[PDB]
Amino acid sequence: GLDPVKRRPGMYTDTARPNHLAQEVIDNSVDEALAGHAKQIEVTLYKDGSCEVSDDGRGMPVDIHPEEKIPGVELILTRLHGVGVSVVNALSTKVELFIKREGSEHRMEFRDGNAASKLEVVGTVGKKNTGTRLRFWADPKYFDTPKFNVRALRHLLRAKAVLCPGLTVKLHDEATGEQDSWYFENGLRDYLKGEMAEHEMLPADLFVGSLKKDTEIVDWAAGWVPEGELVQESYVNLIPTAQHGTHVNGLRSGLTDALREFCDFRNLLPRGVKLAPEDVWDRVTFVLSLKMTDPQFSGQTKERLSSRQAAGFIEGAAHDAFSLYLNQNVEIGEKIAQIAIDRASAR
Ligand SMILES: CO[C@@H]1[C@@H](OC(N)=O)[C@@H](O)[C@H](Oc2ccc3c(O)c(NC(=O)c4ccc(O)c(CC=C(C)C)c4)c(=O)oc3c2C)OC1(C)C
Repeated sequence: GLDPVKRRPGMYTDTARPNHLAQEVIDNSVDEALAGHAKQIEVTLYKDGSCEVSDDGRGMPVDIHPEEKIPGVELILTRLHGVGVSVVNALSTKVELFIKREGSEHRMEFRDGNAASKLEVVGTVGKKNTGTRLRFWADPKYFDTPKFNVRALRHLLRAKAVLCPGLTVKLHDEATGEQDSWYFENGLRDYLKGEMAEHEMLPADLFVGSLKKDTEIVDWAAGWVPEGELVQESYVNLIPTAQHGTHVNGLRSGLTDALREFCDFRNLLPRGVKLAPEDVWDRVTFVLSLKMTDPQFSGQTKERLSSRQAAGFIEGAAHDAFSLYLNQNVEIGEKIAQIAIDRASAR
């Protein structure tokens, strides 16, 4: 039942505004992209206060539950991250979805969380034309305001394109008429490269790496920027960790050890000078994406990754990869080392 959600909405979403509800719907479309089924996601914010999310994924199954004898889509919508789309339906005066699947376009409507129609066959489409679109009308009585924080949504949607290479994410704000489109073929590297295009850095095209250990998967892009504002973003299962944490500590620790060993072999350290992790990390710009099973968060807001396992995993990945890179790019390596050494010497 959805009654519990209606009684205490604050326990299932952020009642400040409907942004979180939109996130839930967006996440479901992103899963299709992460699974390699969707390549396009469009979000529309309407003047009537509703929000729609459309994707070209497989589309929600349009079959009937043998026991419940009702559409599988109905069970999903009638029965913070990963709370489920049912929460969106429960806190909306109306929800309308269109599903393109198996050569047909289907429609279903809900009102105040209850089915307001049957699963209707409303169109015929090509076999390859599939996807889901869900539009919801948040019930203002549950939120301080029905208005969306568009800026926060822009940042979040861009992250999806960054974290899922090849995915095109669009946003359309009907109130203003403003449109946005994000796409990053390479993912992390293209995004970081574009965000730092105004400053000179080492490597010029960044230092990239990745490692998969059957459950743990890490991806990163980093560079040293002598002058300029640094971009520093980390994620765990697509969840942004504003306070970074154990995964970032691993990256930092691993790049530091590689650089220190490099300075040792090349004998670049001035008399009595030793590199401290802060010397190496001070001018670093990066984007880090970790994927692990059941991550644990710490901090007064759970915006920091606490999983100790993640530290050792990434440290080993960054250590081995950066050592390899430095040893095959000596000049670039010595310039990076010098940036860190200049800090150490300046102390
Ligand atoms: C809110 O629905 C979300 C989806 O939302 C979006 N935007 O696509 C998406 O996040 C994901 O969608 C899935 C998740 C799993 C399968 C999946 O396992 C499929 N393969 C099947 O063989 C299948 C075919 C019919 C059927 O009733 C079921 C069981 C239904 C499930 C597991 C939801 C599975 C399939 O064709 O489509 C799938 C789809 C579209 O999971 C949902 C349904 C909770």
